[PDB]
Amino acid sequence: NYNPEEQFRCTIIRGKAKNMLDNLLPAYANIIDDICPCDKASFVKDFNNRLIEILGEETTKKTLDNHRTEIAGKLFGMFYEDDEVIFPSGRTNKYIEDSDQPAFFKDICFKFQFPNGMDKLDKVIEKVGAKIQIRQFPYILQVLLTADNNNIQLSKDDIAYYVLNSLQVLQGKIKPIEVIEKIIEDRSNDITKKVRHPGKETSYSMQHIREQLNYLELANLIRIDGNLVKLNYREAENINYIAQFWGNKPEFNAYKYDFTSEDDKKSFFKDWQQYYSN
DNA sequence: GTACCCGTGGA
DNA sequence: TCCACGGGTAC
Repeated sequence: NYNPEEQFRCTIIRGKAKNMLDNLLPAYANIIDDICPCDKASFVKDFNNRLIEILGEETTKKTLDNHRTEIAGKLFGMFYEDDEVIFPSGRTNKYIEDSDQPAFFKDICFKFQFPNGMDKLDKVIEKVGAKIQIRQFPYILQVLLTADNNNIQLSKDDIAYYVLNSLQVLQGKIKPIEVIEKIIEDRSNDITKKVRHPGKETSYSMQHIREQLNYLELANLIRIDGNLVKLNYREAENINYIAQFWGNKPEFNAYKYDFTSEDDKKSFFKDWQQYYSN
């Protein structure tokens, strides 16, 4: 009954800090911790002017704004806003104190879900319209554990097509054992699947899938060896704990908000930030 | 008519 | 075949 042919492009925010993460992530945190608490007006100027010193003088304001709202704001959840006052988030405060970067992204993986409050309301509607609800990273880990238990190795393409771009999987309809069995079957029929969209480049189809795996790698839970995806068994204790929630519905219920309203539409993005950043 | 979305291109 | 600037787009 599990049919991977039903595909759905479910994206996360495009990354901007993978290359120089060891500088940018401390930069993000230290900038936020220093200038906050403060109103939104002061935050915009103070953040960008301090950040421009790291990214460069030739950096456009739009790029600086994008770093602030997409990465430090939404994807990493390093701050939040309450009554026009921007505070450093709980994840930032912990990172400031222990400097634990794997635990920073381990927390990101444990709480990341579909749908979420990172997307525009436009894309959120399509997420909720397709009855999408999943904790993908617990699911990814459980799939990897099941793969090893069946003596097979998964690639990035296997993860892409059969999990992170599979509609039924993203709806929480499919058990990981069903996915693995389907993969073993396709291989016996000499079938290799890939995520590709006609008239689009690899970035459109794969960048958000690769980068999702990147953060799982930064959490030190897996390793990307060429084209293969392997668990870090030195962190097996954390792998098994997180993997438990593969069949658990998202802890943040995005199916209780009316997006025809503006009361819920405003609280939706506020409540997500509270859940994700704290 | 901002703010994530994503085309584009260096690497 | 990553990865991120900054224009593209719909709140």
